[PDB]
Amino acid sequence: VDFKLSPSQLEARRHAQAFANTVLTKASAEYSTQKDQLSRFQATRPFYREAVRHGLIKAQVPIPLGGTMESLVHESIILEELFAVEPATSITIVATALGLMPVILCDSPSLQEKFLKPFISGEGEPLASLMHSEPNGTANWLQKGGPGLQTTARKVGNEWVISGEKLWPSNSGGWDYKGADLACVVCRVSDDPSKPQDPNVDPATQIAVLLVTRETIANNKKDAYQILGEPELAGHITTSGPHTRFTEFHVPHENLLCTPGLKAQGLVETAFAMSAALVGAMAIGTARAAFEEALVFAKSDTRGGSKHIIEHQSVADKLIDCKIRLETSRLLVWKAVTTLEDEALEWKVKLEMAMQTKIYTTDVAVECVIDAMKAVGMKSYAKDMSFPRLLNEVMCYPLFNGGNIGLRRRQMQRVMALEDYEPWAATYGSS
Amino acid sequence: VDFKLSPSQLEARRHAQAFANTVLTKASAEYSTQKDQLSRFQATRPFYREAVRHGLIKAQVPIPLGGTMESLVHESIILEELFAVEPATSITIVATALGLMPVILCDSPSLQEKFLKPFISGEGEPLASLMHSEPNGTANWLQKGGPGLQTTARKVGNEWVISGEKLWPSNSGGWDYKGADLACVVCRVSDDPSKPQDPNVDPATQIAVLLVTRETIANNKKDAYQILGEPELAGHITTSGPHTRFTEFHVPHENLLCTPGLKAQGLVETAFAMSAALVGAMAIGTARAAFEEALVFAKSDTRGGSKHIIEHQSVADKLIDCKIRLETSRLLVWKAVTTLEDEALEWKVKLEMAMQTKIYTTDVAVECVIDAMKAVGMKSYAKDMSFPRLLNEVMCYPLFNGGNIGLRRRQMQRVMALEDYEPWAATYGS
Amino acid sequence: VDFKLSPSQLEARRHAQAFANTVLTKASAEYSTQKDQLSRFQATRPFYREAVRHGLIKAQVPIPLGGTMESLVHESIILEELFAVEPATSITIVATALGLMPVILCDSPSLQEKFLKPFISGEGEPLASLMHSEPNGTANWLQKGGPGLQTTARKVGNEWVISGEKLWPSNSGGWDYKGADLACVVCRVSDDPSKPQDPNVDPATQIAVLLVTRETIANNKKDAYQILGEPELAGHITTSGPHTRFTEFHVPHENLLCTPGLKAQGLVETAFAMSAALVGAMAIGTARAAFEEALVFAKSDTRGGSKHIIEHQSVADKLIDCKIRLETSRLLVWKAVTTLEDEALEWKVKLEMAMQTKIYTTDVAVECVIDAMKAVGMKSYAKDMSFPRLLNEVMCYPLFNGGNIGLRRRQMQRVMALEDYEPWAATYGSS
Amino acid sequence: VDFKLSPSQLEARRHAQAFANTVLTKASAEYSTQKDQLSRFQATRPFYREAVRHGLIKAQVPIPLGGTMESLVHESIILEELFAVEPATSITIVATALGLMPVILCDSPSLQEKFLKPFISGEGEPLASLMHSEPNGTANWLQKGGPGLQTTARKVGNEWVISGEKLWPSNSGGWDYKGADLACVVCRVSDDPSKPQDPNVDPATQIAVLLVTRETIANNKKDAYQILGEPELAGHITTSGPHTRFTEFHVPHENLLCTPGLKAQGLVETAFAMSAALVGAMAIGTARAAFEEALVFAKSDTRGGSKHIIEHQSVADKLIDCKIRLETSRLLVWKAVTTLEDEALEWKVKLEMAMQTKIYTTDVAVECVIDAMKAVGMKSYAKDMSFPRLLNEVMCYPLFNGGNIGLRRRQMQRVMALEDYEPWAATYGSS
Ligand SMILES: Cc1cc2nc3c(=O)[nH]c(=O)nc-3n(C[C@H](O)[C@H](O)[C@H](O)COP(=O)(O)OP(=O)(O)OC[C@H]3O[C@@H](n4cnc5c(N)ncnc54)[C@H](O)[C@@H]3O)c2cc1C
Ligand SMILES: Cc1cc2nc3c(=O)[nH]c(=O)nc-3n(C[C@H](O)[C@H](O)[C@H](O)COP(=O)(O)OP(=O)(O)OC[C@H]3O[C@@H](n4cnc5c(N)ncnc54)[C@H](O)[C@@H]3O)c2cc1C
Ligand SMILES: Cc1cc2nc3c(=O)[nH]c(=O)nc-3n(C[C@H](O)[C@H](O)[C@H](O)COP(=O)(O)OP(=O)(O)OC[C@H]3O[C@@H](n4cnc5c(N)ncnc54)[C@H](O)[C@@H]3O)c2cc1C
Ligand SMILES: Cc1cc2nc3c(=O)[nH]c(=O)nc-3n(C[C@H](O)[C@H](O)[C@H](O)COP(=O)(O)OP(=O)(O)OC[C@H]3O[C@@H](n4cnc5c(N)ncnc54)[C@H](O)[C@@H]3O)c2cc1C
Ligand SMILES: CCCCCCCC[N+](=O)[O-]
Ligand SMILES: CCCCCCCC[N+](=O)[O-]
Ligand SMILES: CCCCCCCC[N+](=O)[O-]
Ligand SMILES: CCCCCCCC[N+](=O)[O-]
Repeated sequence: VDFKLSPSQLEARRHAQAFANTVLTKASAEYSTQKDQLSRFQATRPFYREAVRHGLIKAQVPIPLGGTMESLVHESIILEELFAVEPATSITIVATALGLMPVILCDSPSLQEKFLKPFISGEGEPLASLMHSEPNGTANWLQKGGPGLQTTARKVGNEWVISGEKLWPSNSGGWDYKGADLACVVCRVSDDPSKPQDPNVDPATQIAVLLVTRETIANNKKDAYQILGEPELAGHITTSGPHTRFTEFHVPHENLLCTPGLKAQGLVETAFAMSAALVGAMAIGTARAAFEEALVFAKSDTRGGSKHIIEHQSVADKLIDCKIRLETSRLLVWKAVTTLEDEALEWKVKLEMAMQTKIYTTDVAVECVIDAMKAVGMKSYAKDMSFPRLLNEVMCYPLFNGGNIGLRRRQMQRVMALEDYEPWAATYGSS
Repeated sequence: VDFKLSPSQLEARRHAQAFANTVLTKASAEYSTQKDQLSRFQATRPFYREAVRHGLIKAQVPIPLGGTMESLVHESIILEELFAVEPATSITIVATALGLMPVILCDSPSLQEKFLKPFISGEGEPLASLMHSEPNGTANWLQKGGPGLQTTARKVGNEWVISGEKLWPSNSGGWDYKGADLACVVCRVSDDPSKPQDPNVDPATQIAVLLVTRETIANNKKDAYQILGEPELAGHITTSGPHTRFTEFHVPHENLLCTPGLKAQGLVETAFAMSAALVGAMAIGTARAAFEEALVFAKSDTRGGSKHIIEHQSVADKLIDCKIRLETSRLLVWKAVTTLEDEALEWKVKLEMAMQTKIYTTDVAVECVIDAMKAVGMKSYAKDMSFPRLLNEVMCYPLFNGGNIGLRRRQMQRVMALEDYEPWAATYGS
Repeated sequence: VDFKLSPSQLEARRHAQAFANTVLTKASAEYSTQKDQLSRFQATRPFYREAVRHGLIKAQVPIPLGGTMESLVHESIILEELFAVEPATSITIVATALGLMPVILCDSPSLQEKFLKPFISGEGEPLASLMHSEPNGTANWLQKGGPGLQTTARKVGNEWVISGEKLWPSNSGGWDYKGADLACVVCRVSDDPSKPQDPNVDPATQIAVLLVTRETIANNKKDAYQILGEPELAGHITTSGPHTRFTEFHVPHENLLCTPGLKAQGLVETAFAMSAALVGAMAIGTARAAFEEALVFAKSDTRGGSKHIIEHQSVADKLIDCKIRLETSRLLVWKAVTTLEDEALEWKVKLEMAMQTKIYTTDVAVECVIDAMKAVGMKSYAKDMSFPRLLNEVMCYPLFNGGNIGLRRRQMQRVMALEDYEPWAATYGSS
Repeated sequence: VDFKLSPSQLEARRHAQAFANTVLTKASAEYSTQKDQLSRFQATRPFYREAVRHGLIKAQVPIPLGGTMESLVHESIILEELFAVEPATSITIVATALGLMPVILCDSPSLQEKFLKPFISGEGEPLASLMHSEPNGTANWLQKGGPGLQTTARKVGNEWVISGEKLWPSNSGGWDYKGADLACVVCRVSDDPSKPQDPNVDPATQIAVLLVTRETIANNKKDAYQILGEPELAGHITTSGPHTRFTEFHVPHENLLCTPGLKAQGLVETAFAMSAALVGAMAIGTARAAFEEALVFAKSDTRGGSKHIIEHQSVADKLIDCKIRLETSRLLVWKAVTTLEDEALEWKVKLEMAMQTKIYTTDVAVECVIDAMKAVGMKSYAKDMSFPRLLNEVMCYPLFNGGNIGLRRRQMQRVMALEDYEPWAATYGSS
């Protein structure tokens, strides 16, 4: 067992830090003057253009598929550096990565070649989005006997027709509400959308993923695809994740990701399990920013006392708990991503590890930011420090990419409940 | 022992709710539109005028002093209802209350009568501020051997001269940056403001409090009193609590609140012990708003499943924890304000109770808001729900009115370490 | 609103402390040398004898019913003082009190006068036990479609015939395994115990309570009532709560507490809601003992340093935390018992307050003891301090009298789910 | 960065598992009959003999020094498996390992050759003990202006003379109160024990360590070395860490382990740093046994309901939390021991990492046992399940090997305060 970083892992960090410091620090001056979510998002376009130019979008795609991703650990390192400085743009990169993943994970080389092309070219500002979440919620999308996804699709001739609404998926409307360059739309197959999901059929068998592009949207009537709204968010105020309605929206059969059913569900689950693990690096980044700002402050400020405040046990106890939370978090993220990369391991073992990671890292980052604020004191409450921004941004993490209470805990629970569950298979191997 | 509310307590509640619902709900339409902290504060003025007109400033001053305060439990009830709806303006009322406290608590009838008069008139929009906080911090303001307060005062003939900077005291500059109608400025006495506090004298023996009005400022050179900035805050975005510089600022000796020393410090400490307990009510208001919003949501929303999410044990667990936090918090605040009004109890028993209250209620209010969000899920993160506002507002409480880590835990620790510490005196008698 | 204590409340406290300090402090010398649970229990009899003699058992019975209980706050004060010194015998007093509660709460004057008489007499060592808990568990006893209680009762002629097993009910076998002076035995009515509970009938409608005395047992075959074992507990090692098997045990119809059904369930629910509130006083006593020991230590010991350890912020932080938990706990207990006594409030309002109290005070008492131990340090771990006893005793409280996880949180959840739930009705009145 | 275990790492786990299951499981039948701490400890002698015969003592010594230790990760894995089954004897191995450490670490191959010899032999039952802890505490042993250690040494001719008392150090009196085969006695150098430590001297400059063997004790008057008592412990009831008084105790100057002062303190610090990282493996073992018993129960018991209790969200939530705590803990220990082995890192980096690990793993192991108990419910409180023993055992860990509050948190606090503190040095390398 080994924790040493390769020169390429160290270079990835250096590269990521430099990008964050020289480019991402300039974003605030641009987006701060904009007075709604979309305007703020549009104001980050030149930074994502720079991200593309720096090869960061290409680094979201595995090398066998023509990308530049060296490993998930490299990716983890990069995301922590980006998020420790500025989630603006950084969030758009990971959202794109997630949007690309169903394609990256499917086993069709020609679909891959076709749809990944703009993302590996190193040019423009191509956006991807995994359009799963809905206005009515999704924690119970797989519940047998429940309503299921409210976005449904039916086959009509050589075409699929999408009806319903998505809400939350980052990048989904593109820069201009004419659509992301690639959206993966998750639907429940239904021949009559006005009829409830058949309670005698397993919801996972009815799942389909349809690839929707700018061209797809252009080939539809204008009111077949509409942005109804854009949520004003507590934090991550420069991201876009609109309320989209599909009305009789036509998609060619060649844009179906795979045969509807368990294989389509498996592509979604795999992608959200990859993300579950990697989201820990975003949480670490945000919390580390908090911990470091508090650490620096505590080692150079006496707060009208005679000694630096890090010398008070109560202040140091906070910084200690923060440090422990960040250290355990990163270890768990690195464990999770290498587990996911281990071909000798069963899915359920990878999934369990990925759920734990999401749950821990995201809950604990919140505590870390709040403890840092408490240690710094009143000064952390004003926007000449970064804590107000960090507080709002860190609270996204336990809620997003499938919230801990409704989704991640439940997925983990289902695995632990399995008769052949091996708690330590990822550590000591399978018996 | 009894928990039943009297007719006037129930009516105090009815009256605070009605004012919050009919008046305070309209404030956001005005302030949200504004560009910066000061202008948001200014957009709040008509709502403070309505508060005055509803007798809510008069209710901050005891009846013997010509006010209408019925009791601290009434006060707790009012603050909870107010903050459960809208901290804007509500914050201004309680900051005024605090600014009034050292005058209320001194026993100089001529001073009370002179300086409390605008606040009991039921007219205008008079503001008070207790100016204690500084740019360099105040958690160590009484540390023997430390530099102490950096706002100092010196006697020159029949007046006092203030040299230094305050930061954070709410209302301190008034509506227009020409001053609160009354400010109590806490200074360290120093003959020479360049000489470091004498390491051999107890800092508490050097505390003075000087009363400063808009008239006091007007009678000084323009540059004697400078507003240098206005913090942009995470939450409570409509409050003013500027950065103020006093440079050779002249104050009549008759505006000195009491004799410098333990008595002046004792006034500040008592003022802040009373606020310590009452901020619990503010915390409960905010946390209660989160809990009730989450509860209604969980009882009416299935999140695309077959049952309301309250039926999921993990959701219910969060709401149970929120409910428990709120219920224990309110009990402790009422216990505290009740303990503070008990003439039979000695100061350290009251102070300890008050410290306990600020610490518990403010820490636990934050967990309550976050657990409420986690229960609601993704939808709590967007501004068409209250939670984004509540999250930012609730984090103020463990940090402000003397933060828990540096101030309140240290005050409490000092009491507990005394030889004659009686942990259960407030309950089981001395 | 008022927190001042009356002379009789202050006297109740003085009396309980005096008894604890002069009688109960002597119990350790006697049970410490016994070899098993039952012997330690039996070694306790003289102290229970003294408790009776001191009026403490009579004080478990309301004044209208011939007892001397002045109120539930009085009760709370007393229990805190007892458990702050020695849970031995104290636990026997409270278990009896629970045993007496379904009789206390029925509205049959002749039954009360009859069955409560030994307990109001001021003489003997009479024990009572509410026999609810079962080897298979009881968290799901009212689950529709479940197996229900495995102790069943059927009517045969003019008597009832109990079949099944109880586990845990304190005092149930009495001092000598010939039975408690009064045992309230909760059964599920079933005509054929070898057939499963009907999944179409609400389990609450089938609940019966049969009073079983030492005479009832004497009038049965010796093998119809068997003590099969006595659990060795981590703490409260002087209590007896045996494994009891009923095999065709005949009970007179005049021993039926009420018509089987929702009234019988209601009596059990009300008994356990009252205990749920009062058990908080037990938790507070135990954790107060931990806190006071730690506090006296911190104020008198420098641990090889220059100053008393209370001067260290981290130690003080623990004690502060202990203090807050104790203070909030006792307030909540007083709130809850006063709520239970308020004739103007709906039951669900009383139930909810009672559940909250049990959940909070019991969970928080565990943290309090543990934090006290951490503050004292290594010395807390040896049996020449109270802590090792306190640790084992405190861990009982979240688990017993309806565990928090399986029972109390589920009872509270059910009330919160109701359409007419008023969160603050106990504070601000109902609408 | 790699987490894969080698065949030798897998073999060490199998081996340790086989040992715990075939040998350690039998220990309880012997020690449970004994009536005091020392008797129980002596009853474990046959099992320590077996441990020597399995080469487990030899494996506490590095290969360069003639032992069989393969790595610190090997050692972590072994201690986890041992403590998961039975901390009796397992504690004695680990106490001996700590005892040997200052010798293992010193600059003297001749001292190493001489004193380690009986431990690498593979026969008998040799015990080591690092004797640092005292009746008055040690958290402030290095405080300038404080009384310092109360076990003191003066040089008298060509011998050293020990005056003072020790309390807590495991194995110190050996099997028979005639001494551990090897004991490293940590002393404060004081020409006159009657005089207070000089407030002008850095206490660290006055530290000496004297090796004391059974021979050393035999060459002294009966009352120069006396056992005043043996603490009765809450858990780990089969260890010995007695109260020891040295009255004019003579020790040859050749037995002086190194030059008194910063170098001697260095060896003690380094030894306790290593134990700090490795006690997490003990804590994990105990918590893991709690988690696994609770998991198996949750997956096979319905508690009188229609489904296994793991299906209840609240129960699963407890198991999830336990799992997360165990996973993050193990990762941290492996990171800590690997960091300790890294020759390229500054000492303070290794020290901070070891402190982190001790604090986190030990605090979180207690939470993990208590959660497992809450999930199982009332059943967990009786001694026919492991929990009562585990609860008592787990509470040792935050308190022992330098309690978290007094020692480990302050050692970490000192590191973080240093101008050149590098929080991420153990991960991302030093600047
Ligand atoms: C910055 C950002 C980026 C985003 N990017 C994307 C994206 O790229 N793609 C995408 O599809 N979405 C995206 N979203 C949404 C995100 O993935 C959310 O996690 C998702 O909407 C699910 O929300 P939820 O977990 O609260 O589930 P919900 O269904 O909304 O449930 C809400 C709450 O209900 C309760 N609950 C419901 N069911 C249960 C149950 N069975 N058991 C216990 N509790 C239950 C829980 O408390 C849960 O938290 C994004 C959101 C944000 C803020
Ligand atoms: C909305 C609002 C209204 C306000 N109104 C007023 C007002 O009306 N009047 C007024 O005077 N002020 C006011 N303030 C300020 C408020 O009272 C702050 O609590 C006050 O500034 C003290 O801050 P602090 O506790 O963080 O101490 P600081 O001295 O600023 O110290 C900050 C941190 O340093 C650490 N620290 C410093 N010393 C120690 C120590 N000895 N031991 C352990 N840790 C230590 C702690 O972690 C502490 O949290 C207001 C602030 C806000 C946001
Ligand atoms: C099973 C077992 C095995 C053991 N084996 C050994 C062994 O092999 N060798 C050995 O030397 N000892 C051994 N001991 C002792 C063990 O290492 C203890 O941790 C050690 O005695 C120090 O205890 P302590 O941390 O509680 O410090 P103490 O000095 O006893 O301090 C007690 C408490 O005071 C407070 N405190 C004191 N000073 C400060 C401070 N400056 N700042 C903040 N808080 C403070 C803290 O709350 C602390 O927990 C063993 C004990 C047990 C139970
Ligand atoms: C000192 C002492 C005195 C006692 N006195 C009495 C007495 O006087 N009378 C008496 O009847 N008993 C008595 N008992 C038992 C006590 O009342 C227990 O709390 C009771 O047995 C119920 O146990 P439980 O809550 O763990 O439920 P169980 O049915 O044993 O279930 C245990 C666990 O399973 C899980 N679980 C089961 N169902 C659910 C669910 N639906 N939802 C979520 N989780 C679930 C929970 O994690 C729960 O903790 C005593 C015990 C002790 C130690
Ligand atoms: C690298 C994968 C990280 C995905 C983060 C984007 C958030 C999507 N979401 O909230 O579901
Ligand atoms: C009733 C008193 C409430 C306290 C006023 C809040 C601002 C004061 N402060 O933060 O120091
Ligand atoms: C009145 C207080 C009742 C406590 C009885 C003792 C335990 C009962 N129980 O665990 O169910
Ligand atoms: C290498 C393992 C070290 C653990 C030694 C046992 C207790 C030591 N202690 O308490 O300091």
